[PDB]
Amino acid sequence: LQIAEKEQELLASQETVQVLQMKVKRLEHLLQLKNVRIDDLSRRLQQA
Amino acid sequence: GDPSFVLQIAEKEQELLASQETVQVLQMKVKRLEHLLQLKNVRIDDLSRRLQ
Repeated sequence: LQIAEKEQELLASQETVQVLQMKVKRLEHLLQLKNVRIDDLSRRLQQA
Repeated sequence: GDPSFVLQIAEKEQELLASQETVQVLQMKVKRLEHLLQLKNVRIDDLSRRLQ
């Protein structure tokens, strides 16, 4: 059907969404890692 | 009869549209997260230089 085609287009999109959601989650972990590096470097600067 | 089918396909097309826009917004969120990361890398390089 028309509906079989529309449901297959949506499934492909819903999986594209799922991978983008995991990429955002990994980017958010990176940012947390970068905040720790900043706090490390900043503390070691206060040792001046 | 056929009006049920007009509505069924309208529903399926609206579910797909919502997904295709969810994709579009996640793509913009990734772009914003990438800008943040670049900003954090510059702060790290600033702080690091000032440590030398």
